[PDB]
Amino acid sequence: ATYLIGDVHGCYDELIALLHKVEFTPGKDTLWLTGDLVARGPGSLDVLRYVKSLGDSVRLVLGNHDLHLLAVFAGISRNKPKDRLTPLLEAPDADELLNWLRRQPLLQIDEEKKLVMAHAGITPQWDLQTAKECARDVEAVLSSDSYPFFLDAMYGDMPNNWSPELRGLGRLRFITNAFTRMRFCFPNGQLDMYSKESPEEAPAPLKPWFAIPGPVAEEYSIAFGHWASLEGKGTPEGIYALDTGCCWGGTLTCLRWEDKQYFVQPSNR
Ligand SMILES: Nc1nc(=O)c2ncn([C@@H]3O[C@H](COP(=O)(O)OP(=O)(O)OP(=O)(O)OP(=O)(O)O)[C@@H](O)[C@H]3O)c2[nH]1
Ligand SMILES: [Mn+2]
Ligand SMILES: [Mn+2]
Repeated sequence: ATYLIGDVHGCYDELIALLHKVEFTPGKDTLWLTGDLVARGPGSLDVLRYVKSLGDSVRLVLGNHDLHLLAVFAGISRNKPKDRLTPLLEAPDADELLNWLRRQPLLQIDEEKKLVMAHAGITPQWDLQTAKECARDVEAVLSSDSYPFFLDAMYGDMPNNWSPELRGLGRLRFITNAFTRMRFCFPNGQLDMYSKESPEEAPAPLKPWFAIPGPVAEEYSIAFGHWASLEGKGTPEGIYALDTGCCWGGTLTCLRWEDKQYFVQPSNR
């Protein structure tokens, strides 16, 4: 069976309880994870160890908090105490875990399931080939010996409009923001980098990225996490918002793909 789980954010106990509820069995089942495995919750180290141990039985995409952890690890950014990353950073296998994590994709595609996953979703300005190429570019820099330079360069909110003519730092920054930070779009699909509220509370003319018709969403289902204030609600058919805010005292949500059946684990906080 195929299980998809939203942002874990170090909530290892809830993740294990949820997978035990569905009797997740590596070798018979596959787990998709929307990213943001780490930070806020207490168990980022245990989560990383477990997900890495799954190997071919897990299909991950990186989120903004995974990238921030990599920035902290590489001395690019400062550790925030509230992220609760110090046990992971000081672990004896920290190097092994983080060198694995930085080699993971930003985008997962399964053609037989007609299913696409990325942390924040797929911007309506991309078709499938463009999204594939952008994922490959950013993954290439993240898995290279020089990834700290990219991590340093990724921070920023512009440009917010895709063009195939984008080059260098702006192209890479846009790719990263589209895959890991996107929530609202302008009518022309350009990214807004400030609003984090629910679609109902957003000011005009901002609308969810999935409310703008795009070539990928027209042909594929799209699963994503990231947008906790969405609360997994209000999406059109074929759009699956899996982040229900476990680390925030909400819930950890698991979707079984074969029957679109939902399983929910309450936050322990
Ligand atoms: N209105 C509202 N309703 C809710 O139900 C709810 N649940 C959480 N939040 C807030 O939403 C903010 C964004 O957190 P997030 O939605 O979990 O997304 P993250 O990727 O974890 O960080 P991120 O920093 O936000 O992500 P990017 O910077 O990459 O966009 C947090 O500061 C929470 O306090 C809520 N707010
Ligand atoms: Mn998150
Ligand atoms: Mn996120």
